[PDB]
Amino acid sequence: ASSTFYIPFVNEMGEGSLEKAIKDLNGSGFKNALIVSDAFMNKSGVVKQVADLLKAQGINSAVYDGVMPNPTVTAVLEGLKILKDNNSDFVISLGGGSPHDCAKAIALVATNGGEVKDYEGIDKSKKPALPLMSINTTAGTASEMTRFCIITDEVRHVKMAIVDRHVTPMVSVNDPLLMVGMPKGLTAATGMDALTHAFEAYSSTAATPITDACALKAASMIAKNLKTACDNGKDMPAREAMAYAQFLAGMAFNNASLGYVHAMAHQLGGYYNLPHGVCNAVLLPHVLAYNASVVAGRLKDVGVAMGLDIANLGDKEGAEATIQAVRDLAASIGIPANLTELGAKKEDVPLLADHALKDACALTNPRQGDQKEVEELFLSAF
Amino acid sequence: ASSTFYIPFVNEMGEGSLEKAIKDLNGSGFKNALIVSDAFMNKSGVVKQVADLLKAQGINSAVYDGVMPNPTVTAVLEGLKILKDNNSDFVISLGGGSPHDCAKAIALVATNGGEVKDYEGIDKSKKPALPLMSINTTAGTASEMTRFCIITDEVRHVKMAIVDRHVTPMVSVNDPLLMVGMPKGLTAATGMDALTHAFEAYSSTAATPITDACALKAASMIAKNLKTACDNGKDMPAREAMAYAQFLAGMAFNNASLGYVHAMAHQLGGYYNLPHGVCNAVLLPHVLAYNASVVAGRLKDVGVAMGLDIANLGDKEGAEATIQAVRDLAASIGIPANLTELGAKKEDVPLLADHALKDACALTNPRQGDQKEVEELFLSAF
Ligand SMILES: [Fe+2]
Ligand SMILES: [Fe+2]
Repeated sequence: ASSTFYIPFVNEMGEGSLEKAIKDLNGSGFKNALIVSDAFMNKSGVVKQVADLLKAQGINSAVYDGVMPNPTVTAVLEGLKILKDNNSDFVISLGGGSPHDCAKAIALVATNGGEVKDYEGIDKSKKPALPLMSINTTAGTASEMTRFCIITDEVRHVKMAIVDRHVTPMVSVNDPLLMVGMPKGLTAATGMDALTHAFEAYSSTAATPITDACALKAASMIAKNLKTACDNGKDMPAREAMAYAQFLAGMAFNNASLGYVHAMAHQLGGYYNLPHGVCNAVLLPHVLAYNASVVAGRLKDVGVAMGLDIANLGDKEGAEATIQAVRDLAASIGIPANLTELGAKKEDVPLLADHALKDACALTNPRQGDQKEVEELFLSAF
Repeated sequence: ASSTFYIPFVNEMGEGSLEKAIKDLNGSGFKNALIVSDAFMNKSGVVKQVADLLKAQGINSAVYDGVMPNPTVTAVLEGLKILKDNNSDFVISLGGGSPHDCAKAIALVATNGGEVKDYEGIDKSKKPALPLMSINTTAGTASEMTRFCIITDEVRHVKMAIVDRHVTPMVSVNDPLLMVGMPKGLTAATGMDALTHAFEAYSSTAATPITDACALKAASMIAKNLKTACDNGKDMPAREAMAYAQFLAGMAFNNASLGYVHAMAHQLGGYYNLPHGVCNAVLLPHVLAYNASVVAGRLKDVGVAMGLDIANLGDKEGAEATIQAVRDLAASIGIPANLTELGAKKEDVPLLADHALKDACALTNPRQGDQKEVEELFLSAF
């Protein structure tokens, strides 16, 4: 089957990539940047940092730090208000996945005029988004390079997936210098989110030789660095490795798509308002076991990439040994042991599974189940 | 580690990607396309095929089939005039490397300045190029996705290099259906060129975890499919694999750069007027032996990727086995035995070695040598 590989045409990486990306704006014509970010990014001073570097280049900026996890239409609308009142001609997301998603929606609407909901689906926008630069500060999401934009309707209580090549940032930035500050908990969660992207992309029915290569490289680098990055966030080599790893994982899932881990995790997070990262982290092992009955061999490929001594094992054993390795890694970095700790409730599963099967990510899972299998899958995670 | 990954926003691949790509143009606003290609692409009907698919989407087109192997400035001027008389609002390159570079220049000068020279260098253009779609028909160049643009101006007899993020095509197309027609010699030469890209990019001092991942995957796929595509150009799986492989090789060298193989090959190709791919092919094994003194370990990684049973060998021994594997491959697909057969004269070595060291690709070769060492390298290649 034919395929399509989406990605920003310019992707800056490594220590110093931030200064470089900002200096390249010289002669771009941009004068007013709308910086979309987290309250935590503005408090630590990262927002000022970017604002100042922009200044030195003669570029002004307005800040909207009202972005919280699970970006909503309200947040998008607020950012659009600031953009309007400042006539921002450029958008810069700063932070983790939430900021990137919110920025993409703001940028798309700014040029397409209408409502977020109108663009839910595949390539619904008629025109390119307002130019957008995405500066990533967590090592697991890759939203700074995907053509995905997921915004939550707070009123209806619904998550809308915008799959549009127009939301692909014009420039992505992955400077590990901005990731050093990630506390151990965040490092572990976003790291597992990235590992999840690798696993799901490699297991996807839309996998291609390119996504395969990226996903495996991501898994390998994660197995080699995540634990290190968690034990000591000052280890620059580890931070940089995780930055390339999460990007490679995005190169894979942005194009092969995901599976049941995210189909489900999107529900737990968007219902209990839990962190995207940790939800996938706790669900991963259980979904892999569920899929092992269909992609045992490929799961073994990932384990080998991860350095596991399973090359001489049959696929079943190799797969089970891989899953066990994921469980061990998760424990070693303190991921919560189950959905019970996450604060999930068995009474909500019937609805969680119901929405899970309707999530855009479910279509590519290797093993397709019914409203009753997904419910039982969920229950097995508590 | 302070790197930049360049690549088109959209890359269509696989059987039928050409039609999918043109179809996505419906409602794009483009009305007049400029199709840049060779004389043999226009005669064989491939141009018409594209022009008709464009008509179905309400897009008219004009054609410029004057592109000669090794793009020239006169060519860029010729295509530029055609664009003027038809008031073209976007460009489409059709063919191998030559058509792509010509189109890139045409599209860049069409919205920026008037002379090609004005853009020689890095990021010289101040404005984006006129929208460009590059449809690749050979399996080894990757010009449809690089930010490189090389144009030879007969006057000074100099090949100007335009390294600009703006010459990166807006959309790349790799449909193996348009590659089935590649005769044996061409698939072998372009195939070996892609292998060289993987080897040089993996050996490059500018390599990153991303380019490494793409390079190894490219070498792996080529090792498993090149011979088959040469023995049976009708085998779609083989052609499909080579399309993906040559793209991956591009994802790698466009970002990590190359080495002494191309530095040297570019001299033979110019100071003898020989095909790019074949010069690289014959040279490759020799340069690898030379670089082995510094990157033995990495050469072994490529050999393992290529499916060689050398995992239990030392790096020095693995590299030699990999180098021998390259020699065996080249021979099995009809690549000349040495420079003597290419029509090169030993008395030209001093001159060839001097310009090789002056080549831009020389800077990233893992082993740096002087005039003497290079002259010797060349001679040992006879
Ligand atoms: Fe995720
Ligand atoms: Fe080449």
